[PDB]
Amino acid sequence: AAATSLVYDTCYVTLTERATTSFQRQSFPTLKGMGDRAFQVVAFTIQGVSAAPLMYNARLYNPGDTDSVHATGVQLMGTVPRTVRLTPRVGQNNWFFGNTEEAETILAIDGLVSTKGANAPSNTVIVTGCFRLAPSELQSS
Amino acid sequence: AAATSLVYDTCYVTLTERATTSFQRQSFPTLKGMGDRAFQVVAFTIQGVSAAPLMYNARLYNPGDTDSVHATGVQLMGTVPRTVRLTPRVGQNNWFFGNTEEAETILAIDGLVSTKGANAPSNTVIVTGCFRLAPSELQSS
Amino acid sequence: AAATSLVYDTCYVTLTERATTSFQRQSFPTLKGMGDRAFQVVAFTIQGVSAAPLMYNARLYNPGDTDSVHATGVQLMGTVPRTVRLTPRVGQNNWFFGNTEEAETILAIDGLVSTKGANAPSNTVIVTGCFRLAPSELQSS
Amino acid sequence: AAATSLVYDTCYVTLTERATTSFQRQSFPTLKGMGDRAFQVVAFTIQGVSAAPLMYNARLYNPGDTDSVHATGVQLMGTVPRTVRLTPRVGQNNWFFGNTEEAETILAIDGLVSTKGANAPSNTVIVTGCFRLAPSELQSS
Amino acid sequence: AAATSLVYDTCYVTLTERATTSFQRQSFPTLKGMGDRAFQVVAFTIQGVSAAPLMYNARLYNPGDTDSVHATGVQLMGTVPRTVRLTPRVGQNNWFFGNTEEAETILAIDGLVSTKGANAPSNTVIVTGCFRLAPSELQSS
Amino acid sequence: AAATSLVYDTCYVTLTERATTSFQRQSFPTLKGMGDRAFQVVAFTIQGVSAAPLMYNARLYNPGDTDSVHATGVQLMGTVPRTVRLTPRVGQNNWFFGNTEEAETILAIDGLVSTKGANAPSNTVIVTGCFRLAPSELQSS
Amino acid sequence: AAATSLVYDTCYVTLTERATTSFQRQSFPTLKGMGDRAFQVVAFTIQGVSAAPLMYNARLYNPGDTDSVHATGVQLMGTVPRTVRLTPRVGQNNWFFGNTEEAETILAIDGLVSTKGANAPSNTVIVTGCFRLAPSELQSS
Amino acid sequence: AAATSLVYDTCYVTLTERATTSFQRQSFPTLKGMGDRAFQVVAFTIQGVSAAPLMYNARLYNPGDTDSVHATGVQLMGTVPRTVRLTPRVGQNNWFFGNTEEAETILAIDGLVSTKGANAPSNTVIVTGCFRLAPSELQSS
Repeated sequence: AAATSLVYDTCYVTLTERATTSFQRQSFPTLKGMGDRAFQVVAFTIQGVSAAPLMYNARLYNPGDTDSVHATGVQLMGTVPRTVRLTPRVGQNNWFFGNTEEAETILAIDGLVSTKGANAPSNTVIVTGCFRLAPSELQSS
Repeated sequence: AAATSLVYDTCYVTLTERATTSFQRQSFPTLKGMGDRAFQVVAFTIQGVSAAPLMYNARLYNPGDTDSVHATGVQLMGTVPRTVRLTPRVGQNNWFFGNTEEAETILAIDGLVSTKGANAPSNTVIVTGCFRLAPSELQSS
Repeated sequence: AAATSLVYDTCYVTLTERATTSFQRQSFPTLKGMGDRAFQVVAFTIQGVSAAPLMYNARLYNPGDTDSVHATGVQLMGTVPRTVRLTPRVGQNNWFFGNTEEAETILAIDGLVSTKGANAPSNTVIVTGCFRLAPSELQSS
Repeated sequence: AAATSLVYDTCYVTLTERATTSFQRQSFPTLKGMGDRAFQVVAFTIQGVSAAPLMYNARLYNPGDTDSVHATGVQLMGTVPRTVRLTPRVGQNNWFFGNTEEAETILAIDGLVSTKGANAPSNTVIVTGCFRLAPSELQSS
Repeated sequence: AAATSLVYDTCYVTLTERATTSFQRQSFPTLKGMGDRAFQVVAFTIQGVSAAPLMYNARLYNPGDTDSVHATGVQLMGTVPRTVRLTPRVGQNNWFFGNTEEAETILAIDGLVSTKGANAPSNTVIVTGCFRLAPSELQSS
Repeated sequence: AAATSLVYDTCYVTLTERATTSFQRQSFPTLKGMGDRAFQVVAFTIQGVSAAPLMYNARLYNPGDTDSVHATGVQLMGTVPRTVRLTPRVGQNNWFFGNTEEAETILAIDGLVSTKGANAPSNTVIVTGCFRLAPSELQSS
Repeated sequence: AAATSLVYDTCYVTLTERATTSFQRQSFPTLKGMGDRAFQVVAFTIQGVSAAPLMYNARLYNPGDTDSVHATGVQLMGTVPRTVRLTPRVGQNNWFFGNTEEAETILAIDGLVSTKGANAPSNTVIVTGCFRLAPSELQSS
Repeated sequence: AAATSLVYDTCYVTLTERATTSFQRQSFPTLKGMGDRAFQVVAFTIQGVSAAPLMYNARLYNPGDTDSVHATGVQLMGTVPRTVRLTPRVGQNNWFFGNTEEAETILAIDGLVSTKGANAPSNTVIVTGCFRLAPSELQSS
């Protein structure tokens, strides 16, 4: 098969009170490492855990798009860890090119708390990304 | 059968903020006791529990290896206890000899917290090891 | 059938930092009440709950034995209650006689915390015992 | 399973004219090594060989028993090696504790020759023991 | 089979008003005869007959036990003979050694009459014992 | 069943050049012990072993018989042990009474060597006897 | 699954008259890029083409091995392209670590011509490597 | 098939009282002959015979290992010849290279006698080795 190399990477972070957190090409070790490659993503590992009531939403972004077209949906947490997977279907699948941009926004998560202007309980969310990579350009003498 | 003696031992510990914790030959009562024997391990009992959001990864090490080749994978906790088993397959199975070294690193667990430079909530993880032992050299007059 | 009377009793307690807790003949209302009877135990109801990470082990003791021969095994807790049953099989079944001893140690639980010299979170464990009793000696005129 | 560690050890010796030979806790490397542990035995490997007519009997001893209750039975030898296995059934199974006694007699073999006061031909008998061990007491902080 | 010799013996006696009657090693011809042997019992033949209303209870005793753990149960009689068999199951089966004690109490029967301080009608009870014997130690030159 | 007690005993000895060896009531521990009992035998365990070429024949004797009527048959030995069983059928079964005779000849073995007037190589033969015993006369007040 | 990222890379080269050509960690774009990672290889794509009669042999090397233990076997070419795959089986599978060595020899190909000291016809061979990679160490705060 | 040449060789020797006997690359004609080749072994032919009681144990050694990880197990002999085969399974299979070392220890046998400091009866043991050989490096012009 003319099948290419496939990849899996994980990342972990803390949410915040009034902000969205961006996972860029550079947030994923393997992808960020090369700095000049074409990649695409198919599915996601998302595990969450909150010390106290807290919500999150992982908006996925398509290449060259002003705004996101897909929603993980608002989630809660609690002690027990909660896992949600987000997989795009044909058409929400366009290719990303982070070779020309030092900074690009793939996927990100806005946080959220019900009580107005109140700080988010200590919590940790870990998201793992499954990427498909186009062949490393073999150097052509 | 020329089958040898098999063994099971348990151990419990607390994680830390910026550190990896090593379980050496001496961390397991039965194994550590003899001080001069050849052993091998097949499977593991790993139970975890955190008072608040906390992560762990149990890297397994092969004999005479500079770096580990296998990953339990990043985990979360929460109140409820979480159990993960790590079993090596052929080739990740080499034999250990702690007879010549007072200190040897079998398996260990790095801890981890999402929030930069923040201390790990009180938590306890207990790992149980299933070891296979070569016959006690019968003294030969 | 020459079947005798069978009994069921429950008891609840708190663990401690550096200590084992003994459940004696007198810890069980029905058994302790008579003060002069022969009893035997077959199975156990053990429910646990910890406010924060904490471990326990219920060692079972056989009659006229210096040391215990069976292990419930190290356990964790968390909010959700955890239940473990310990049932002895032939040979771990010998009869107890608390008639001649004011104090006798049937079963007990050592507590345990991972962090060196740290106090146990508030927690409550309840153990229920299923006992078999020999006939009340009918008074013989 | 709450299954414990199981063990296998071998030992070899020469018989004598008017004497019984005792295999104590210390006769078995693994068992003798710890010096403070509870063990039990289930089955035995017994191979024999005599340069000339000679008999043996392996009496098995139960814990805290003045005299043995089971008999391998008188055996002969000859060149060809002869193997007999002795396995106790429920009730002949009590647990041994060699932790408090430096010297304890588990199993032993009296030798025997038909001709009055005549020395035993050169011969070697090897007995292998299959032991079940209770968990190494995990140190409890 | 390494099967040993098995034995059957019978004995007969009269009950009494305020007393228990003990059947010791010496109460059974075959067993009492040797005076230095290890025996065990499996089942019993117990036939009774009373000239007038009278009760009996055959308590069975285990080796090295302060008190009995099993009860034939209170019985009546009448003219017709009544037979009851008492067979111990695993655990109520321990071995007896009457070699070191001139007097040892195996099984016994307390008598009993309903009417306070009244004498027992003339009556005869016969109990037969089925014993298992360990091999006669073959003299070892 | 009105079934009586059955018994099993073993004995070992050395053969000789020009002689027959007699196993009398007193040669069997259990039987010899009582000194006043009626017994009968059904089958035999006969194991042999010779350091060098040697023959044996176990003639069985019936009660009150001048001469034996049955023949084990001439046997050889060699290193490997050889076992032969001799079981009498109806009519070769008469009962023995050693109560009135201090010395009585049950079964015996003549030895034998091919070379005229030459001594028998060192060798040991062990014969085990299976006896049926009539009830111990219960003492009759 | 705890399945890791897998990779595929291709490379092309010219053979020589009296020499072996080494493909090191740095010969494969993806692998060479990171410069500090653990990888393993399972199967190979090897296509060859010679302008005139020429032979090649791809010896595979195991980690920390003085000499190669496996042989693609001598091959010929001709115009038509010839493809051979080399896949190691358990035991020829050890892991490679090129993190500590700038230069390491994975696999290589010696060339070969039948005619003594004659130059190799112009020819091109392309080998593609299928590698398995251990997770990128997630940075642990 | 790219199948290589396989080999079979035999060797015979005498044991000793207090010593282990080493079979090195040079102990096997075919293997020793080349002096510069890579070989591996799969199974063994081991026949033994002792004039009098004697024991042996064939410990197998893996490449670049301080100590052996597998045990043939203690054996007896006697006149009749006894044969035991030792075959390593994946992981106990590493390759040997005796090309760089004049002397290397593959497999060896310690002898053994039950009676303290007593000499071993005359005896002969013959071991046959089944080896797998990597291709003879075809000279490459």
